[PDB]
Amino acid sequence: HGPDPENILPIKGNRNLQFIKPTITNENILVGEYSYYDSKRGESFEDQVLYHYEVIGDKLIIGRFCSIGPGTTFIMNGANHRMDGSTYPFHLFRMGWEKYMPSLKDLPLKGDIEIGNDVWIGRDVTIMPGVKIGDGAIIAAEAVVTKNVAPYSIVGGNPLKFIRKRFSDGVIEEWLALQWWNLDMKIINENLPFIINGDIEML
Amino acid sequence: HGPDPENILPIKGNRNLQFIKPTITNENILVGEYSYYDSKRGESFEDQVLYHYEVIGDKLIIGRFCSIGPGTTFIMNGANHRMDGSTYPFHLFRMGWEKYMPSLKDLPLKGDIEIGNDVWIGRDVTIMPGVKIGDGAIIAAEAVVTKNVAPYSIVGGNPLKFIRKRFSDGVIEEWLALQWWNLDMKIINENLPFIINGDIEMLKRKR
Amino acid sequence: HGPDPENILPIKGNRNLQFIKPTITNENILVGEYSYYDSKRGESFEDQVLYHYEVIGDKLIIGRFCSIGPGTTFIMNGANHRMDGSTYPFHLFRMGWEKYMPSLKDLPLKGDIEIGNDVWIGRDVTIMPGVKIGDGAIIAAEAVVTKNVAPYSIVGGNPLKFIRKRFSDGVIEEWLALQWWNLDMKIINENLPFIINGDIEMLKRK
Ligand SMILES: C=CC[C@@H]1/C=C/C(=O)NC/C=C/C(C)=C/[C@@H](O)C[C@@H](F)Cc2nc(co2)C(=O)N2CCC[C@@H]2C(=O)O[C@@H]1C(C)C
Ligand SMILES: C=CC[C@@H]1/C=C/C(=O)NC/C=C/C(C)=C/[C@@H](O)C[C@@H](F)Cc2nc(co2)C(=O)N2CCC[C@@H]2C(=O)O[C@@H]1C(C)C
Ligand SMILES: C=CC[C@@H]1/C=C/C(=O)NC/C=C/C(C)=C/[C@@H](O)C[C@@H](F)Cc2nc(co2)C(=O)N2CCC[C@@H]2C(=O)O[C@@H]1C(C)C
Ligand SMILES: [Cl-]
Ligand SMILES: [Cl-]
Ligand SMILES: [Cl-]
Ligand SMILES: [Cl-]
Ligand SMILES: [Mg+2]
Repeated sequence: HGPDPENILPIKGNRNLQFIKPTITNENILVGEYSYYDSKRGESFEDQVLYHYEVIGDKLIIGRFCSIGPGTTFIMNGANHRMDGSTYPFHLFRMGWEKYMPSLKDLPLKGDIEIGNDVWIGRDVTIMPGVKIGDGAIIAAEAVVTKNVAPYSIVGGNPLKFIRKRFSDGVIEEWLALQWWNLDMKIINENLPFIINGDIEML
Repeated sequence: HGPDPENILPIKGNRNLQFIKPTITNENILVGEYSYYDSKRGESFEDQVLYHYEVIGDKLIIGRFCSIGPGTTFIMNGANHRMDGSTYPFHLFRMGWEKYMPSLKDLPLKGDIEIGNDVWIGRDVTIMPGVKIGDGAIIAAEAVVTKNVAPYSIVGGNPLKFIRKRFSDGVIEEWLALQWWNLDMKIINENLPFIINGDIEMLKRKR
Repeated sequence: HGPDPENILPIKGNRNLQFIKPTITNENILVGEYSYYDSKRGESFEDQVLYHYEVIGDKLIIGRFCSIGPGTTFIMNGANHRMDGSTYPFHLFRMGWEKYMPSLKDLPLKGDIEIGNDVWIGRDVTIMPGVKIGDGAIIAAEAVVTKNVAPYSIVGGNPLKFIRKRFSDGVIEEWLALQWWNLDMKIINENLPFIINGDIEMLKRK
């Protein structure tokens, strides 16, 4: 009962909104069930993952029941130039320069992009490398995620600046202990009214 | 005398700059005459009004003699998820979930977008829901209008941050008292030199 | 030895990255050699220079060995309305309104855009009119360059906000004194290892 997490186009007539997990073809992208991307021009979610080279080996991770707004892009670590001296990538143009190859140790690598569950990412959000976003958080439109985002907090702007927390410090502990996105689907369905309207305490 | 406010493409040869009023087909959009949109790629002004659902009933109201720059978008209220608990729009995917439908009282609805007259909205500006922007203001390119914008003030950034007021308080009080955009068109042409070169005192003398 | 600065597509198979200098067909668009533009869908670098009217005469000047990222745009001075009174460009619509034409002394003109050498401009950067950006600087992706950028400083945001200086003051003084981008090309290849890894003690020595 509920849509098929493995069905790419779960909304009839709607060719723009896609469940991400079934469309992932490149490795190192790990997107949980039911998370979706609402595309501007109907293009694939993978087209929004930028500068993702297999040699650098970083991953992009997203949990379940995330909504990702149209135009959101993910700047993977391969985008960063070397910074010890000249940023110019001489080795790319070869003809004698190909022998000046940086290695992983020579680059400002920053780790994985880790986004939790039930995250609402707005429209045209740009996500910088190595960033961690917590569960239940809300990124505003046009945001540029430049620091980590705490669970169940609202953020937005460029550079990212904190706005507020969604619930009292105690109530957030409740959602994080609940972890409904992991509960058995037969159980999630029995409780969706409360997951949706926020009355968590009824469980 | 002057161009036709009702002519979609008022510049010869130009196919991107459009007078908005005559193009409006969909409801809950009220743009005043002579306001125009400079398109990036020929896209219509309405193409730039996003998440506008007739079921939510919010409106986009723009005044007269406004210049809305290429790529500007208007995030209407339908864009906001419910925020009591999970922000995930379960009901959209149906298959039993379609009964978990929110009501208007359940959503974070913030009211209309109200834009004044003689407003210069820059290129690639995102306007958030429920925002008011006063007469004669100037929105910098690439801005994200997140709070109200006072009349005859320059603003820009993401989030929106205040830069400066265009004229002194006493001078802004006069332009708003004047309201040159509402005068009969026979009178706007008679004073167009002074409307253009900022001479509120000369207009005062002729009023 | 090294690629041809005059070859439009210097990377085999790649059809998006282009050396800018050989792809300029208009005057007052001075980009130094080896500077390149990595395009989103194959658009040219000039396509990204907006509101550039020859009647206004401002120029866009970019140095050498610069990396201008996909989607960057350069707002030239023609973009600014007149701000004495109504910002509405009546004259454009003609039919009696063309007689109300502004002059150059009537517009908020701010001068050329001057970008230095070895500058890393990130992806989707907007550059406002009249701005200067110093040598070796790094502009973060999605930035809106609204004020000048000092040499060898990292900046980003909207509006632009200062992050940090790449090296100590004494070290930046040296790179600017050095000016490795202006040296003869026979010498740049001889020191490329140290230009790349910033062995300034070795560079001064040589
Ligand atoms: C272990 C370190 C990987 C190492 C290169 C590192 C390096 O120089 N990284 C700095 C990044 C520079 C960027 C993103 C520059 C943009 O301004 C233009 C490019 F986007 C154009 C373009 N990139 C590619 C092809 O075309 C391209 O293939 N790459 C870009 C970085 C990763 C990859 C590459 O050359 O990896 C090498 C592999 C093969 C040993
Ligand atoms: C009285 C409240 C109206 C109520 C539901 C409102 C509601 O759930 N609003 C939250 C907004 C969610 C958004 C913007 C989610 C994006 O991540 C993806 C969507 F954009 C994709 C998409 N939207 C639609 C079709 O496809 C779509 O039809 N709608 C989106 C909001 C309005 C409308 C809708 O479901 O209205 C209902 C009517 C019909 C009973
Ligand atoms: C010595 C001063 C030059 C003078 C007028 C300058 C002037 O009024 N500048 C203010 C800028 C207004 C802008 C950028 C308005 C946007 O909202 C829509 C336009 F982009 C649409 C559009 N522009 C054009 C054609 O279509 C267009 O031809 N121009 C725009 C500014 C330069 C140029 C122009 O009118 O130059 C005149 C010459 C020819 C006598
Ligand atoms: Cl790329
Ligand atoms: Cl993009
Ligand atoms: Cl939409
Ligand atoms: Cl233009
Ligand atoms: Mg900011």
